[PDB]
Amino acid sequence: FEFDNLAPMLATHGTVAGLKASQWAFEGKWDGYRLLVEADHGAVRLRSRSGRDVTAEYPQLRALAEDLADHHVVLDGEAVVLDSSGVPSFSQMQNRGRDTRVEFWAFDLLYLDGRALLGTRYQDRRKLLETLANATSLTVPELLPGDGAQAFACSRKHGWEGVIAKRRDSRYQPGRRCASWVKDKHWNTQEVVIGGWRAVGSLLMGIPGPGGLQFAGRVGTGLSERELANLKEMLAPLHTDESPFDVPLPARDAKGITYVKPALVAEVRYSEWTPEGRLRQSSWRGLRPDKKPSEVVRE
Ligand SMILES: [Cl-]
Ligand SMILES: [Cl-]
Ligand SMILES: [Mg+2]
Ligand SMILES: [Zn+2]
Ligand SMILES: [Zn+2]
Repeated sequence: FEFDNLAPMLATHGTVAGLKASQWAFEGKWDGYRLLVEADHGAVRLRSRSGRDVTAEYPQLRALAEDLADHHVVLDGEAVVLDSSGVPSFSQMQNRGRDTRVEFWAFDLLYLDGRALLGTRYQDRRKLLETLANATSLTVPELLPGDGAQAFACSRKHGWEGVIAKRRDSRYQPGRRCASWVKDKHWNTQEVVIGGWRAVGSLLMGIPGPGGLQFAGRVGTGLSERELANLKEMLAPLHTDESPFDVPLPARDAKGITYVKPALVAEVRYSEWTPEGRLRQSSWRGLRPDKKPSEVVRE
């Protein structure tokens, strides 16, 4: 066990709805600096996610190590600066001053009082982490209740960005992006090509593929009836005689359609993908004129 050999375990981008609590623990996903912390009987050493020794950058985490002075521990967690709603924030961290309060939100325990825990399964490491949290002033955010969807909704209600789901049977793999950690944000972003519009109520999105655009759904949230009229104006120069989609559109979506040349990229916000390659809960984030349809890719 060499603390200066350790690098953070990493999460796989994915979906948590459908995951079962009996197999997965659900943690809130926050923005901040990932930190490995050694608190050795009062002394503190800190490593950034890239392995730099950042001990001197956080003098205030000395108090943490003193509070944990009965123990020698290695902790994984997130250094965080909260906004006024109490939610960790990236720009608050970026704009940090000498006096701004930085909290350390712990979410793994890698070593405890002589015992190394990399080979120990999450369920068990987590139980020990809680014990520390209950006996000292270490901040250990709580797990989210329920199965995937419920946990996701809880996270949302906290104002949090998303969930990291971790397999209860899983070991800690330093430096590795692992399928046993899945990270999922409430809101995501995707570039799309506009293939048409529909009665104006909405726009038709697609992803370039073999034989044309793969249909991605429709978008007309994030905008009003005035803005819709504008898009109709802007897009007229681009009417076409070929459908840009690889395959006939579904009937609902085909009713009252005007195809345009697949020339324009938009950015859209959305929740998740559907099994048939559609984007749920789309909202408009604007055309992106300098972007190329040919480099639009499912991100
Ligand atoms: Cl990650
Ligand atoms: Cl942007
Ligand atoms: Mg060494
Ligand atoms: Zn984030
Ligand atoms: Zn963007």
